[PDB]
Amino acid sequence: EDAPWKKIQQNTFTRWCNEHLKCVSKRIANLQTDLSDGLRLIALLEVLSQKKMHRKHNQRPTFRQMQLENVSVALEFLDRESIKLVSIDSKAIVDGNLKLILGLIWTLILHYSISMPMWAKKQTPKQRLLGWIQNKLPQLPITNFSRDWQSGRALGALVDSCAPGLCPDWDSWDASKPVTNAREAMQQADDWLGIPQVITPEEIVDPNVDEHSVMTYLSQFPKAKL
Repeated sequence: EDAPWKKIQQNTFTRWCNEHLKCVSKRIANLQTDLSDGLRLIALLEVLSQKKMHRKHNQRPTFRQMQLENVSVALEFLDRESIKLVSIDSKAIVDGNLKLILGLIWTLILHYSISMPMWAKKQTPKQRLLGWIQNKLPQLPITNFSRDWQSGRALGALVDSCAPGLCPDWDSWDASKPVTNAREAMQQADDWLGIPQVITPEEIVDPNVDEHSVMTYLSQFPKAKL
């Protein structure tokens, strides 16, 4: 983690998180520290499930035993809801294990933002979303969530697919201007489709952008049932 690209998933997951907590008045500044007492994790779970937790929690969790109980309430909720998790336990969150915490948020995005608004038992959520984009853009070979998006042009194309007239000249856009294109597209999706910029233009056309960051951004397109 010298290289500035390794930070993209973290940036993007965190903006994803804030987007869902912005109306219950919380925000994360640092995912490694700001979920450790369990309170913001609970705020997030409640907004995404549109439910309330099954039992009470420690509203003022001054010491670690209380923070572990809080986190164990988020985690049981998730068992209760049938969201399987990747090697997650309470101490992982309270102790600030960043790789496990990034993985938890990904499990959430994958479930709430991709798997749940798409209804295909033998169809993976990566596959559902791939298929949704391919259906909006039948004239583009769309096979991945990285290199296909690097020029900015598939973005123009998807946004215009969704609201024709927003990026009508996408196919004449200069692929040597990947940031300019990305920004033009993603602003038009911001302004006219409601799609927030949880990944930045610079980040989305980065040579080493990870697919999970890009899926996070794109998954907002059909959860907004376009």
